[PDB]
Amino acid sequence: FHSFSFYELKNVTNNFDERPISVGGNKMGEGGFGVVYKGYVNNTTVAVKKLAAMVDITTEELKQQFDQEIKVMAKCQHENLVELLGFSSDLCLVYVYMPNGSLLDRLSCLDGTPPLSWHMRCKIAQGAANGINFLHENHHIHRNIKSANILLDEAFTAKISDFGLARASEKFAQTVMTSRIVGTTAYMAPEALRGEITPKSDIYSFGVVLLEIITGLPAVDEHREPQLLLDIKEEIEDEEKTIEDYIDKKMNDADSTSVEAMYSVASQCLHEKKNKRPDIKKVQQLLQEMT
Ligand SMILES: CC[C@@H]1[C@H](F)C(=O)N[C@@H]1COc1nccc2cc(C(N)=O)c(OC)cc12
Repeated sequence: FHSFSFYELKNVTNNFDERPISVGGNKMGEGGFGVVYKGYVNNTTVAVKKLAAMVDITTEELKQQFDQEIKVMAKCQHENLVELLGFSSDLCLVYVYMPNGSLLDRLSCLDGTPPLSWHMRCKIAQGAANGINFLHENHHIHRNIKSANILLDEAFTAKISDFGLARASEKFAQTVMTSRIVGTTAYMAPEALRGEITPKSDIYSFGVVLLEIITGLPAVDEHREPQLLLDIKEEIEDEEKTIEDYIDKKMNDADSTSVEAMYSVASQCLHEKKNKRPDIKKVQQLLQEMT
């Protein structure tokens, strides 16, 4: 990886211009642990993520995720993984530019982009599953699978991002002692919330992403019934509603059999008991057969 000086990263991002792209600024996105800026360097467009405490998190904790991202990215290069180009040590990571942003942005139709077709959503789901299969074959657990961590290039190819929490070893990691767990709780499996590290947790989180794809709704919304998206599984199983009641209205090309087929996959991924979920290879097979 290339070691960029901090000052030249400041230059190429128009002095880290935090105005949106619309008004001629460089801000592309924001999360709990940083802001992502569009940059121009070496006759190319790049993305620069500058780490910062936007939510409650310490400097030492951010430095750990910075070092972990670089260690994992050095071992993991794949069609369905975002490519790290370099770094600078504030702490900056530099990536290949993804012009179609995150899956979350595109499902919300941010900045008046047109809705994703059913067929495009199926191909993105397949791409993301192939990304997770690479990681699991190479004995990695992502630990932060969500629509904001699925990026889209010129061809709408799915690229998994954010490897700051990724681990190379399985753990039970539960005692009567107080502990600190990091993650996005709206996407997290029961055993993941309690602190267990297993690839079976990545399957559950993928299940939540499949529901976002079907419904076009965010994983959590305070001003909604239900607030958690994964709760609709019970609503449908109790025959109180159907999947048809939750399908994204903005889709016109979603045949019932194909949508029913994807919900069944999502339902299996969202089993409370981790041993009762399909493995990633079974998820790949099922997605391929219905598309
Ligand atoms: C701090 C924000 C977090 C974190 F960055 C992440 O992995 N997911 C979140 C959203 O991030 C992004 N949102 C919109 C657009 C984004 C374009 C790029 C890009 N390479 O062009 C990007 O690269 C990494 C991240 C982008």
